[PDB]
Amino acid sequence: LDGPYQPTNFKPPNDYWILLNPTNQQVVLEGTNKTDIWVALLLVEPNVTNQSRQYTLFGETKQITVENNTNKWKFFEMFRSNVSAEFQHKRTLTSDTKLAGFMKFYNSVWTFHGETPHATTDYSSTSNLSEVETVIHVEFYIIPRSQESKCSEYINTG
Repeated sequence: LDGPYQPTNFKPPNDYWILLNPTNQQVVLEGTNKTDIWVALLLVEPNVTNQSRQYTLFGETKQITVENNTNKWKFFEMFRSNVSAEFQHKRTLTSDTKLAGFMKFYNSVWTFHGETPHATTDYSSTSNLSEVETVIHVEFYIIPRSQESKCSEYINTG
């Protein structure tokens, strides 16, 4: 397993999973190509009553309503496709492992969503994948797409 790597700001290589390993960071990852994709993964701890929380995404202060009725951690995948748009809550990963994933592949950004141990991948399309850069606020590992079955096993079982 390649890593752990320290939090960083870099352009992740195509066709590799970034496996994200937070402790208590509220913003786990911010990725954008500054044109048609913004992705932020927010971490919401177990047993959080419906409330507004403040997050700094891409240098902008945002108020985002969160809730987590479960004993699992939730990664909220916040998305927009235009610099002037509000973020939408696109997907959730509900996790007992506290691991999330991010990959640039096939003109798309890929993430895991759903509830462990049945979390699966889905994508957001981009016209400029090569310019997607990520601020990663957590320890992480790198896994080639060839070994996605191992990435899925980590996401779902730790």
